Amino acid sequence: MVLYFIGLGLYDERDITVKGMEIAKKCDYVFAEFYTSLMAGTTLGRIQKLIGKEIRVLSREDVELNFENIVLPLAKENDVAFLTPGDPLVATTHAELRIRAKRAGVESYVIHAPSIYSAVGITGLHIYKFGKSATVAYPEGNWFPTSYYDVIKENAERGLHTLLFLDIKAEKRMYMTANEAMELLLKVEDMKKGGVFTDDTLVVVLARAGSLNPTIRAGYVKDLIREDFGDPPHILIVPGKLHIVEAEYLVEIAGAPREILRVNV
Amino acid sequence: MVLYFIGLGLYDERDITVKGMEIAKKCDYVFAEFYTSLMAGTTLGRIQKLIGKEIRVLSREDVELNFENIVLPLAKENDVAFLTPGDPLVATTHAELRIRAKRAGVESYVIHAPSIYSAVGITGLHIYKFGKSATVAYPEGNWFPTSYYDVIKENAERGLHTLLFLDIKAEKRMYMTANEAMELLLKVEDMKKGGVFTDDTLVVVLARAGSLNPTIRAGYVKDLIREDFGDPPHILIVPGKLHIVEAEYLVEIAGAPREILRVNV
Ligand SMILES: Nc1ncnc2c1ncn2[C@@H]1O[C@H](CSCC[C@H](N)C(=O)O)[C@@H](O)[C@H]1O
Repeated sequence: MVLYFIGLGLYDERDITVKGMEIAKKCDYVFAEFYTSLMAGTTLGRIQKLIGKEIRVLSREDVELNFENIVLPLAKENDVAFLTPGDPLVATTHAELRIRAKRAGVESYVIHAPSIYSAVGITGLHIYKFGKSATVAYPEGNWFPTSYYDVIKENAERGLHTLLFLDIKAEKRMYMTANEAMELLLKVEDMKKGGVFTDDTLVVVLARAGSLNPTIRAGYVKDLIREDFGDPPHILIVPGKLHIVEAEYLVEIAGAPREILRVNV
Repeated sequence: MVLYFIGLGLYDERDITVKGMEIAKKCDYVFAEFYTSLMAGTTLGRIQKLIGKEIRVLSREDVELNFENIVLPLAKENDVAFLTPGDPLVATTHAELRIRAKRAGVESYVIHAPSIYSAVGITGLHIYKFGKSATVAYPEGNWFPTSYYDVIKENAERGLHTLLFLDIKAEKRMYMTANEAMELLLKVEDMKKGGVFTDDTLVVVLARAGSLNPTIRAGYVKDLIREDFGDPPHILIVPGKLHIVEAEYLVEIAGAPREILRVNV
């Protein structure tokens, strides 16, 4: 009669918390979703071996349309686990799955795990200075979305950092790179002429957060746009005016040019 | 030859990530600090038992003034770990310690852990809608901090949620409750009179995130200001304009007034 929402963390099968691992191990049934994101540093087989359980993967449709027909029935008389990359309920639509559980007379509990929202602290940027967050989406057909650009403008206008999630095609395992995102942003700048993102804009790139060897780079677009940040996933950040302490960390830890100590502080 | 910053998580010792546990288990020396936050569900003994190592707890002074004299010296000839609650680089100034490690010729790595910054997702509020964050600090003598009031104001004008970290005096064992935070906010409201925080302001309280049964409550200040949310730590949130799905969750899961379902578009 219990449903556990368990986060898998940032990168590999060891990014789950001990609490999450032990509880998933005691569950009769274990489901997981990999449509909101992926666990780039591991595989389903590796996650299965860690918790010692068979894992049934669920598609977006399985969850959004039939969660109550696939997961909740079993959770009525057994202990069930629902695994998701990152931290549970940070997805966006998953929170309402708890309401579904309620309607079904099922108890649900949340087992947290690291999320990129907090992991970006490794960039040396103060977490309290982050403003509204956004996602850079791939244009397609006649659709050219640009709202993420206005988000940067509004944040930077208030001296706030902007965390930009990059588009991902989970099912096809396709990731948008920090490079492509910068190209897209420059293209949007050229159309809106707001002076929000140019070759001179200072940006931070965080790749493979959760890994023991993530790529943390900071510098001006003109210099990073064609740099190789390694394998995905990549996270792009457009900082607001920096506190000297933030800048010194980007210089010392992220290889930022000394120039930022006088231009972006 | 290495220093590891390892987060212990939100509430108890099992909130550490498996990665963090495995690494800690093999370190020669393990240091820790328990002043940046409160882990209400465990003890030093249990953490020690989990990683099978003796842990030396440091004070804020030990860290801020003598980190390079107490910890770094040992990291030059051994594998050393530094443990902190939640995520080590979120709402703390520990990032700067990585610069000290560098200047001492010590390589450092960061192992993330569940953080309150992302755990707020359990309140049902969209995490991308959060704006600048702030801290509600205890007034000291004639000094009465009020900047957090302005943060709320700014976010609300943009319709963004505001995450308010609550103060903590570890050595004095003082942990600010959401009730005290609200009292302080009302006082600041009387002084500035900006109509930012009143008895009619909707608020969300999250207490002891990470435990299996955290306290999740939403409602008008007038009704929550005298409510018992249980033992600390507590965190206060002032939502901006709500999306219908956020309202439904607050009502269904956090016992908020049904009237908030009638949003003003
Ligand atoms: N489990 C928990 N539940 C509610 N609030 C919490 C919490 N853990 C931390 N906080 C909040 O955050 C403050 C400490 S700020 C340090 C936060 C830490 N690095 C992290 O990543 O979580 C506390 O005073 C409290 O207001």
